[PDB]
Amino acid sequence: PLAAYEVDDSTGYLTSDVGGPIQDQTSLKAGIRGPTLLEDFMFRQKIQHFDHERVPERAVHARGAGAHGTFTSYADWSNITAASFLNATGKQTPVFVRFSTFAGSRGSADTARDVHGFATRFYTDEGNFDIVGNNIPVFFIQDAIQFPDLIHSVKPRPDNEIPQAATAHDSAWDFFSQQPSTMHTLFWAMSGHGIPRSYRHMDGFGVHTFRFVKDDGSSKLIKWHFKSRQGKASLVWEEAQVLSGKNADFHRQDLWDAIESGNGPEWDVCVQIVDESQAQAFGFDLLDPTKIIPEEYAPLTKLGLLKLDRNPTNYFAE
Amino acid sequence: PLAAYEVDDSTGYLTSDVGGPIQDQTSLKAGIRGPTLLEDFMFRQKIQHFDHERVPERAVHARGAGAHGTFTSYADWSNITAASFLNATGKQTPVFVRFSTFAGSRGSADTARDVHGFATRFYTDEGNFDIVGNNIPVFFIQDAIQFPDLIHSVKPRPDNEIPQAATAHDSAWDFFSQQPSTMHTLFWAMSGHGIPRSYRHMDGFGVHTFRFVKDDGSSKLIKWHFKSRQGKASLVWEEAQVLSGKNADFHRQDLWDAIESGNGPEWDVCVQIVDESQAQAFGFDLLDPTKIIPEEYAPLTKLGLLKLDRNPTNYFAETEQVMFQPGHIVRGIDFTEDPLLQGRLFSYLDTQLNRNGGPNFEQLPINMPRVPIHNNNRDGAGQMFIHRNKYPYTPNTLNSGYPRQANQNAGRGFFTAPGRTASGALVREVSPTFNDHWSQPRLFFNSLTPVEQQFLVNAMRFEISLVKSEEVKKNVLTQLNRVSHDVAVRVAAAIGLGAPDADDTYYHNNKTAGVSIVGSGPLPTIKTLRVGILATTSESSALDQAAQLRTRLEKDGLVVTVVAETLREGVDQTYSTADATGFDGVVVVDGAAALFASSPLFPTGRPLQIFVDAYRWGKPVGVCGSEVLDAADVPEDGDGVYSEESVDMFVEEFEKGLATFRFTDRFALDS
Amino acid sequence: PLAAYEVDDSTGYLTSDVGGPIQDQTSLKAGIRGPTLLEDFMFRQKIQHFDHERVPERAVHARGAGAHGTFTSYADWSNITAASFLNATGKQTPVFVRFSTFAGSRGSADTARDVHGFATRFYTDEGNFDIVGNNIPVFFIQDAIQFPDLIHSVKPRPDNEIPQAATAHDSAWDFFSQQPSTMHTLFWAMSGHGIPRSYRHMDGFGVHTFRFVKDDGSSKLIKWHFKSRQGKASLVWEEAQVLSGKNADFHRQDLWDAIESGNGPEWDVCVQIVDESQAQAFGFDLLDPTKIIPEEYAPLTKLGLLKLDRNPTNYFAETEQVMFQPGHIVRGIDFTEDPLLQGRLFSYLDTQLNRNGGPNFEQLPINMPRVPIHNNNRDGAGQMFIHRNKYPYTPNTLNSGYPRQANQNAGRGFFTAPGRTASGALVREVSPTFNDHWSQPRLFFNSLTPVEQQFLVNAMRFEISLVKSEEVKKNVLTQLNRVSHDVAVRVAAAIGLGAPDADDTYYHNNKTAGVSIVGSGPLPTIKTLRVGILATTSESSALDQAAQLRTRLEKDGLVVTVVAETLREGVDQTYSTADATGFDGVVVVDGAAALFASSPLFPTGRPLQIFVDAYRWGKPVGVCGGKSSEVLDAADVPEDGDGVYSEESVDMFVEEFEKGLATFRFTDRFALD
Ligand code: HDD
Ligand code: HDD
Ligand code: HDD
Ligand SMILES: [Ca+2]
Ligand SMILES: [Ca+2]
Ligand SMILES: [Ca+2]
Ligand SMILES: [Ca+2]
Repeated sequence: PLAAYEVDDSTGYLTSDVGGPIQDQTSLKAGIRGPTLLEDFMFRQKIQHFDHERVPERAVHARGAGAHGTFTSYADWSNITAASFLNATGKQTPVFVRFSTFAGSRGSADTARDVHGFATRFYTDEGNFDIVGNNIPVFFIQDAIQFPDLIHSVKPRPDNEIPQAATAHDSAWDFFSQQPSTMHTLFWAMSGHGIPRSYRHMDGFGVHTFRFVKDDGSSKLIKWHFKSRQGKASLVWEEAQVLSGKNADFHRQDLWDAIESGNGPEWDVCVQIVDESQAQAFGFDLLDPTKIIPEEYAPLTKLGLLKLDRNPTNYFAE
Repeated sequence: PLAAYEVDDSTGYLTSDVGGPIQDQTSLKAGIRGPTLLEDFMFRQKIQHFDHERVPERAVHARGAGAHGTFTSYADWSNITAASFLNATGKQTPVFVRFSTFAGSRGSADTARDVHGFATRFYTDEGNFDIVGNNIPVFFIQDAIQFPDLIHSVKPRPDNEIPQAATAHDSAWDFFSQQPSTMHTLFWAMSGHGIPRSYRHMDGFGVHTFRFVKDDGSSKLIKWHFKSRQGKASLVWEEAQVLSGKNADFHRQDLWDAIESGNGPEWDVCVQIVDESQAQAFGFDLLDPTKIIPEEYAPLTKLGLLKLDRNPTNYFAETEQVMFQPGHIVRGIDFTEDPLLQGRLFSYLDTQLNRNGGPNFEQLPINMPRVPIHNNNRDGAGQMFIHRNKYPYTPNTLNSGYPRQANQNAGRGFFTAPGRTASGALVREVSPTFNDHWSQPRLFFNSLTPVEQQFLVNAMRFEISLVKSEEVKKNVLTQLNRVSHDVAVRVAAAIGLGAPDADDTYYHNNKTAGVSIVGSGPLPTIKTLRVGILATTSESSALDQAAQLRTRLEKDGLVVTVVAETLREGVDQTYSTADATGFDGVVVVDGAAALFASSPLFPTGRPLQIFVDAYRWGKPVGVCGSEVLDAADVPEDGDGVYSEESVDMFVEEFEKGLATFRFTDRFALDS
Repeated sequence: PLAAYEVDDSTGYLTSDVGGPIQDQTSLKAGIRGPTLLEDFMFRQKIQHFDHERVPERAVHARGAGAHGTFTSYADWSNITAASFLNATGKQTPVFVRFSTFAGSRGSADTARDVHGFATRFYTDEGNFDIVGNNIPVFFIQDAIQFPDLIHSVKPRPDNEIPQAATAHDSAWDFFSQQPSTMHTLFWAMSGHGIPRSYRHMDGFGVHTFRFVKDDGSSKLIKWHFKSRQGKASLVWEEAQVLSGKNADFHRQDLWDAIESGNGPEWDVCVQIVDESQAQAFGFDLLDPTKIIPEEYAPLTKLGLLKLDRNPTNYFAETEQVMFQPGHIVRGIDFTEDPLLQGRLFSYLDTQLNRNGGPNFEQLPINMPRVPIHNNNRDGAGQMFIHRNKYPYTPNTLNSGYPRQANQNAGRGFFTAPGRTASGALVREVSPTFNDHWSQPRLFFNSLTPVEQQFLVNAMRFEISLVKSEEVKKNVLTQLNRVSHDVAVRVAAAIGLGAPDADDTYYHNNKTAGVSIVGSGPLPTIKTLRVGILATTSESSALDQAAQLRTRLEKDGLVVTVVAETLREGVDQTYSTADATGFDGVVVVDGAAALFASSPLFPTGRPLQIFVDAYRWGKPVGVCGGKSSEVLDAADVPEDGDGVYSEESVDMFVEEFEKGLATFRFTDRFALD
């Protein structure tokens, strides 16, 4: 899929980045027990590269894992959207999905109690389309300007950076109790949805109401739901805690393994669709990201199938 | 110490970074249910800051914690070094220390099995001096150019980034078995030194040989040893694994708490001093960073006291941003031709460009010296100075020749030790003097106690059983067998391979003092150690028992946690949150016996699990007030098991057990 | 001012950045003729710093210069604005100003034909307030999203990066002719405003309509005008070209020198103030940044005095690192729905990440406010603060609800003008109120003097004749013709095409005051102006004459350069380094007549060339001593010419000459169509 960018090192002699053959195992020295020379460009190029390997971790969702796959549309959905990747029965579009926790830094445990990310890229024939979602269909806060307040409160206390990957401290609960919009997501995070059994055993939600827009300009309001075909399952807390120590990589390993064994996970990509005129028809505001539309009021339409079936080649690059 | 840079926000109205009062709770919208406006500068300034909060983590030692303190010189050391911070009895120099693991990213657990960093900055009156050390005195490799090979092999496999913070995978053991220089550090890491009980219960080492240089130009060779005054202690592996889940912040929390309670950790800062002529006199090469000098050949000299007694105010600003360099050297110290050291000097200057994003990293408060800076460095992103000198070149007349050159005879300049010399071809060759990779690993192993040796074998059994490649596993056995046949036999047994035939080239029976943990006697202090008292709210007698135990234990500086089903006055923690990993000793109060015989308030069996976990992990355990001990299957006649009606008799016994710290008779030995 | 951050190196021994004393003159080597060692940290720290000295130049206005100063309010302006720096008679606020060209990179010439920047920071007691203005009151385009298009077309062609600092190429005029909104600014840039005599002799404008907002919430619409107290003056093009070679630093030197000599430049900070209800009352839309309000409709109110009087200590730290934003706004001021202004607000915050390489650019000394900062911004690369508040989130109880929210009713908060409103579809559409691109360019042109109109026509003739594409040139003539048929005809004559037939839809005869340079009368002061006295060492009488003139002229605050073949006491520079571009007026002492009639000491004919150039460029020129005919005749300058002086009397000469310096340019020396 990214085959054109791949670099093969299964044969050949070591070179610099500019294709000059070199060695990289002993420094150049003035004598056999002597000081290392500044003119050793072999040493410096390799070590400079190493010194600069790291990049800033994501500001949130720093801990996560990804895979390639394919989306397949079940129908021509022109009746509800102009979107090209949905415009034909059987039409296939490559995807890349990253899953994650939320609070922890990039080496923290998969099985922390947290909100989880579920971010999907569709490389469509009319441009890249991302749905940047979570495993929980509502968010803590009602205005983006409050995002750093939330995140500051949930992340470790900033004098000592304790505790890692956890809401179980004064600041997070101070914020929750002072900012009551948080109640809905908090309840989700305190349920089993906070400790899913695997990325494969959770759903994905766009959270926000979006619009589907036809070529004639008419629009309808939608919510994205990615419904797991593996079922929904969770850990118990006292198991999660031990797991975080015994295998911090549990979720990424579970995903890697399922894909390698030919059991790549699948979701049904669904939307709830309602009219513009129903924005306040359900006893709340569809602009409010802390609310769900109960399925009794609006059923899921299944748009197509998302399957992940290919692991990355280089984790960092991809 | 950094007070000049502090910002107080305990009062006042919210402002922008340019002092304009604002709000930050609602976006500006076109109508009350409308879209957000581009002209909302309050939103964009706040969210832009947040968007850019993170900086790259350190390439290694990414997981760490720091503290401020003071170094105090014991003497005037002018007779061995010109170093100003060592030039008078009682002379004090502020320090900042960062401790760390090695392999893991930010957020990974403190109690991974790893090498640990112990990096110390002395803000001396003649410049910042850094000693960038580890808790293990030797390093894996013999040439800096191999560092990215070592690190790639030890860090997660790069297709899937698994596993985190662990050498327990094919690539690490492939490298170890192909690069036998790694044997000595590997044996250390597989010992209890890989899982210290805290930062405070480990030593620090400079690893390399450095030079002490006098004002008269003469030099001697030295090793730095920071010797803990809290004593040395370790976890056991099966405890550490659980701890990594239950509290990833265990070490940083232990350090923070010790300092906050007036129990700041101390080390004696020591050196071995030997003559230049003794570079090759001890059966190995002093330039070789995989070798120690046995203390039998060269005793330690105590130079002064290092104490940490002040926690940082902002972790990111101070701990995350502290940028250590072995290039931060002062007059009176010099480098050696250790090819590992040599290359570090390049690396630590370059790498801060990555972390800081620009060349003015030394201007961050935590990096600033405590004396005036006079040089012709200029410009660069993030330039914080306004330089008055508008002729920043040498030689000049238009600034009257300032700044003036400093050197051996002027301005207390740094100078390269003048006796130093180089001779021969310009070579990319390894000295044959480096070629013995096995003797000292065997020396180390020999110096551990029988049960210590078992722990090390068992760590290797654990890790090597997880290596998938049969050929790698065989290659590992080949190397271990060159250190010790018996080690190779015992680890081979766990992995269903045959050990190769004994190969006695490097076998011997010698021992060296000071490397064993379990052999180093009882801890010299038990202050800060954690006692969990397991009690119940269902009996008032239980709480009285716990309260009375608390009073007597806290007198002696122990941190006491009373556990019960629910919180109330006198109870610190619920059974739901309690774990044996959180305690150094565990006491059950007689009155709570029924609990150890179901509840919606904690997981089934939790109270007895704590007690049983603690026992099996080697901790002092007891009942104060045989019923409990039976249910636990813990023998009343066990060393480190206590059973007393009287609180005073119990405590007096139990505190002896806390000093012993681990009862190693509880662990099975091979054959 | 920024004294707290200053570093003194007038004494002491060289140290590293961490205070360890070192040397920095010889590398550490393995032997006296051997290789350099990696362990040489003295080498590496010094060279690393050097390697990383440079930062990205500004995306536009890369070429500029700055100074510190003070603003003094003339009144309590509470009646029109809540702004604290304007709230009392005599209230003083420190300022920093950077002036600039527009298109050129760093190291391009000050005296390119260009728009010029005039960016002012007020370090107010209620936060930093920036007015990021230009010397031309209108801009090329009507929507911020078009900025990169404008800038791409005006900057050098991207295959070979030619030409530098010039709109004189195809791509620029392709854009101008296809985007007629550009006409107004174009006409300005093609006038003398495109080549100002100095930063001190130009005005500053905010360009956009902004709002003044009172503490009661009512608002009015305003334009900022910074009016020079030095007078308005320009170079001529043929002079500016040579100057760009002889002294690329002319404007920055001019400004530096004026400040050092106690002649710091001043502006009256003014506004036009009109009602919200007049947004569309003046025959165009006040949201449209390509329009002026003619001052006949809305006169200037003088708010206070801006004076620049202190040069920077370190250019890079202060001038290069200053990071202006229109988003640096204070209570009492608000934005309008100017779609150009609207986008700027995003751009200036984002672009500082590129220049600074990180998010903490407001912590640079030149960027810091002069009041306490209280907020929950944290971390980021280059973080210079150590925050004590360990609960940086709102709402909190754990820091007792601090910091507190500031707004209209509490803590003197910024607030959006509450009368402000929006209505209608969410559209990517241009208001039809914006569609007249030609009438105001015509108004501007009408308001110039005849010779001034000729200068503008000639700048257009110069530039358009360098446009290679025939179709672009035709398209340019089309747009010019919609402003003025006469302009189209006259520019067309130079390039060998026909003008299109007159198209009178936007023609008119209206004029407006205060936009003309050559019409704005003699300069109000001649202090700082430069007089070159051409003398000779061959006659001791010539130097005596030069000395008498110097004394008389310096008394009146002129900067006097005595020029001769070689330096000595009394002579400031040699003919070799001297040029007419270096002077506002040129005097020959008649004792030096023989020079004007070969030397290894200067290029052939240099002395006469300086006098001839000065005359042809419109400057006051003269011969002092009584014998003028040999100099004047060699220069083909008529004794009876305006701005040509010939007196024996030193006193009489100076009195006359100084009136010529105030007149500044003698425009009778230029041919009209
Ligand atoms: C205004 C700030 C802010 C707000 C209100 C949101 N986040 Fe976000 N989110 C970010 C700021 C952002 C970010 C800081 O911009 C991140 C961090 C790394 C990145 O690329 O974007 C991001 C990361 C990001 C990731 C990781 C993507 C990946 O795997 O690389 C996911 C899945 C989400 N977020 C999901 C959401 C959901 C479902 C939201 C609520 C509906 C949400 N975020 C609110
Ligand atoms: C040529 C590469 C090189 C080699 C041979 C070494 N290291 Fe290193 N070390 C680095 C390159 C590196 C680095 C990548 O440059 C780091 C990462 C972040 C930094 O600031 O320096 C660093 C990090 C660093 C830290 C963390 C400092 C802190 O707390 O901020 C410690 C304690 C050490 N190392 C100690 C050692 C010891 C005792 C070594 C063997 C004697 C050693 N390193 C070999
Ligand atoms: C949306 C893009 C864009 C638009 C429409 C404008 N500019 Fe701008 N301007 C920038 C994009 C920007 C910038 C790229 O963001 C700069 C470059 C460096 C910086 O700090 O901001 C800038 C530089 C900047 C400077 C230099 C500031 C300094 O001295 O450091 C001045 C004086 C102006 N511009 C003035 C204006 C005027 C009076 C405008 C029309 C009314 C204008 N700009 C429109
Ligand atoms: Ca907290
Ligand atoms: Ca591996
Ligand atoms: Ca062109
Ligand atoms: Ca950068």
